[PDB]
Amino acid sequence: ILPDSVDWREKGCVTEVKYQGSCGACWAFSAVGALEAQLKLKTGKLVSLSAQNLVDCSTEKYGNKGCNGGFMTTAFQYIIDNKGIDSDASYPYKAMDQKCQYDSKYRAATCSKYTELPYGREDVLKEAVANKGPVSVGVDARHPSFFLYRSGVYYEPSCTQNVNHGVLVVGYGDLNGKEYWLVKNSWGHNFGEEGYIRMARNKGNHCGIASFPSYPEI
Ligand SMILES: *C(#N)C1([N]C(=O)[C]([C][Si]([C])([C])[C])[N]C(=O)N2[C][C]O[C][C]2)[C][C]S(=O)(=O)[C][C]1
Repeated sequence: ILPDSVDWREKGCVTEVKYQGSCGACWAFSAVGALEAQLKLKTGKLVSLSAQNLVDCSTEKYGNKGCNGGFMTTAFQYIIDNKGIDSDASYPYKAMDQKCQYDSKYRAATCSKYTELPYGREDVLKEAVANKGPVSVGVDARHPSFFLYRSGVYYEPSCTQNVNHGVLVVGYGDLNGKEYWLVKNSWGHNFGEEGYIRMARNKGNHCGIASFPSYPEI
């Protein structure tokens, strides 16, 4: 039995909304966001993790291209292999590709593994968000409506399952009969509902939100 609605922000596991700027680091922010929640659950401290650390270090060997794109899963594996990721405070985001400057003396979190959910199963995604924590996902944000989104439950007739933008599901619920996923974006606090966007849930894997979900564990 799963709760009808969930919002991890109420549980203190979600940091402030970040602004990626002109650097395509959505994948990095999605990844640190998921781990930030696990760090809170494990240690009791809420700490923004270094997305820059990922942009700069989880590079070619992980199939990532810094400001030109990357994967949340391989980002998680990097943290695992690297035996750590620095805090955002010690390794600030500059919205540009830099030489890897990771240092274990600034480590703020570790990762032991990650789990990729089965393709397109929103019911499995719901279970993971309710019982595990925020889940990193990819969505189709290629449409004008996404950029122009301001409030309510987002539904785009032209959306596809071909995802291109990494975000973080921090909860779910329903708005007057319209079910949705509560999504934390990395386009600053001025985008959508102060950094967040509620996307159609249980509407045939709308915009591929349940296409490639994954979450890390400490
Ligand atoms: C973000 N910001 C952009 N996207 C990505 O990083 C996506 C994330 Si997913 C589809 C959920 C794995 N990844 C890529 O675009 N990759 C291409 C390069 O190799 C790694 C994966 C940044 C790139 S973008 O401007 O094309 C869209 C937004």
